[PDB]
Amino acid sequence: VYAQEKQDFVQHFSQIVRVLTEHPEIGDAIARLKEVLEYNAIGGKYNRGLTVVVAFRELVEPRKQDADSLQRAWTVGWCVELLQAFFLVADDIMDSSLTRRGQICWYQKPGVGLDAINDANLLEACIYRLLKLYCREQPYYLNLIELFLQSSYQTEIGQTLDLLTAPQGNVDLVRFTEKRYKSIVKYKAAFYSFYLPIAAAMYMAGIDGEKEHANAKKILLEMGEFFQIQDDYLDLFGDPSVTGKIGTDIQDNKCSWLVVQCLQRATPEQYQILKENYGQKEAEKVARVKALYEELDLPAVFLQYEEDSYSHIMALIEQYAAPLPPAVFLGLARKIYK
Amino acid sequence: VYAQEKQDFVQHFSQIVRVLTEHPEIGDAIARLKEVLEYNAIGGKYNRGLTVVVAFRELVEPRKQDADSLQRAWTVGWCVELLQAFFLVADDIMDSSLTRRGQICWYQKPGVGLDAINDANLLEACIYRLLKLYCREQPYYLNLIELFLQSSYQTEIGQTLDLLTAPQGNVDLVRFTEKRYKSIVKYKAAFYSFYLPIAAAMYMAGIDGEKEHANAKKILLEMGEFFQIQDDYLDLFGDPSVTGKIGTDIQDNKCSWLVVQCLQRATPEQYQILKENYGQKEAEKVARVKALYEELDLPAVFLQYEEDSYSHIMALIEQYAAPLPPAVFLGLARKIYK
Ligand SMILES: O=P(O)(O)C(O)(Cn1ccnc1)P(=O)(O)O
Ligand SMILES: O=P(O)(O)C(O)(Cn1ccnc1)P(=O)(O)O
Ligand SMILES: [Mg+2]
Ligand SMILES: [Mg+2]
Ligand SMILES: [Mg+2]
Ligand SMILES: [Mg+2]
Ligand SMILES: [Mg+2]
Ligand SMILES: [Mg+2]
Repeated sequence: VYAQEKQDFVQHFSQIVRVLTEHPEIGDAIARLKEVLEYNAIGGKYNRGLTVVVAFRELVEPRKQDADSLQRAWTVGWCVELLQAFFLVADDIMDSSLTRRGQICWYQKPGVGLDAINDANLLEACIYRLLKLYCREQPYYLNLIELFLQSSYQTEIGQTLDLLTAPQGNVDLVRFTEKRYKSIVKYKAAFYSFYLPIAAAMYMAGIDGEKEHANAKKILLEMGEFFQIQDDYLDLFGDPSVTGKIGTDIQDNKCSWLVVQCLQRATPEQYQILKENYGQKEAEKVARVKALYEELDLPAVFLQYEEDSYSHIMALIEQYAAPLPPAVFLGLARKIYK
Repeated sequence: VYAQEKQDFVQHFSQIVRVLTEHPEIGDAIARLKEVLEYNAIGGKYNRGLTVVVAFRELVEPRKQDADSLQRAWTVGWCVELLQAFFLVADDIMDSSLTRRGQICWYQKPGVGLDAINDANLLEACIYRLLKLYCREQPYYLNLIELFLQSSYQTEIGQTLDLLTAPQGNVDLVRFTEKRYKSIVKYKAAFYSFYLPIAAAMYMAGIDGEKEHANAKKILLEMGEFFQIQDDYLDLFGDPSVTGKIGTDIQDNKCSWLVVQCLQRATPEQYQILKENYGQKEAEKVARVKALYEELDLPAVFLQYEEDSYSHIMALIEQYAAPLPPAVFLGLARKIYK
């Protein structure tokens, strides 16, 4: 029955596009912006954006949840979707990806190519444009600007670490450690994916306390780590008709949770098979790596990890949710661990 | 004797790098950030960054120009250099450029490639990192954040217009009009190049009035337009040992001031020579376009335009400089029209 809360959020995208596309000299650039927005911020699950709206309603007194306050909540929710769209458009280029959300990657579109770099930058610019148009006169205005900027910097540090640990055509198996893996996922996914939308609803509700944001981070950073580990598992073992994207981690020589777990269980012979076949474009070599992972029962190791993680996150909710409603984190835990 | 004001600004870059590179888990990403900063924000003329410092000293009472206020002025000056570095790293990729500031473009460096997209994003992130570390407790903090964000959005709209008017392998001569040209340069260069550093010094001096910023824009936007027209002229007729970069406008099918002026003077036969030779990679075809421009006396047309522009900008300074010191704009006019 949660498809209704989604439907309302999706319906507000038309308003977001209209407001951002409203100078006859910039008309052609405005039309390109509309195309970028429609192609990239639509076709997703909108869970990150929806988390702003859902948490806003659960943290703000209903008497203060007026039409304009709710409008501001939907807008900031769409700002989170725009931040994600900015990072994914650029990430698809850098990871040489083919598809995203059941369609070809925006940069792979004939006539787009590397112009997608500027398109990604425009998506980022739209966030601060919406924050100014809707939240400029709000006491949480600077809190939100700083939150989106800090989330961007943390994601970009994470992306730097992801790209450095994955050099094209260079055997970096020794660098694929558990400590290295935890550092990457913390920065590249955990902050913008779960802390950002909840923290935004918190600042909008007047919850600006350092300790409250610290406690919320304790739960959400661990949820973010799980989500990235699940993303790494699905890169190879997920159904592309469900994920909407084709995996590239093995070909891209990425420090995937799968390769880290492989190296913790591989014999010296299995290690050599991995060394000779990892980080290469040949379909035959990728297939050999997948066979190795299946031989080492990594899908069963992931299933066990998912159960241990769920139990750990629920224990963190019991420890750190107060004084916030547990439903804020429980709703998020249900969607991610389904 | 103005080389001394430059030397001091350059000496402060070591502090900027140290502060931005100071978590052992992010160590490798921090080392990559230092490399990106050193490669891209050094080797330039630093005129945009220096304009912050010079205008700060000319707008703030010397009694308020303490060591910490001056430190904040140098930092915001380096923030302007970082914004420019962010845009140029991404612009070199999208324009398929070879060199910048006498060295190969960062993305052309072996082992960098499209990872430069994230490097460019990190340079942008460093701006807001420095603004928070040095200007967070200042009354102009939000004014500066909004100024850098708005300057980014205007530049990105300009870049969109530049890339749309220049499609790869598509004859777009009819689109190369004077109105189209003025629209592109206004957004892609004029705002971040001259309005941004002066407006920053103004906000730092407590000059936040809408009319004062409007009047300053009247002069600086026209200075920005001239600088972009000069950039277009130098793309083909400039000495690469002086400019530090190799021209790509003809090959890239750009709506250059040169091609716009060509079309205003070309006969139907000269138009066909331009049509058959513009926007193509062949050295022979680029050479034919350059011969056409030289035949149509475009270098003499530019020299005349430079004189008319200088006189127009000085007339704008007389009309709109007050109540600011004219030296603020005169110093900038001397550096650009030299
Ligand atoms: O595996 P990635 O980290 O590249 C990914 O999760 C994207 N991403 C990029 C930064 N954080 C997440 P996706 O698999 O969607 O391509
Ligand atoms: O000619 P462009 O507009 O690409 C240039 O001026 C860069 N640029 C990009 C946006 N504004 C200016 P450069 O000749 O340095 O490559
Ligand atoms: Mg990816
Ligand atoms: Mg990636
Ligand atoms: Mg992935
Ligand atoms: Mg260029
Ligand atoms: Mg360009
Ligand atoms: Mg140029």
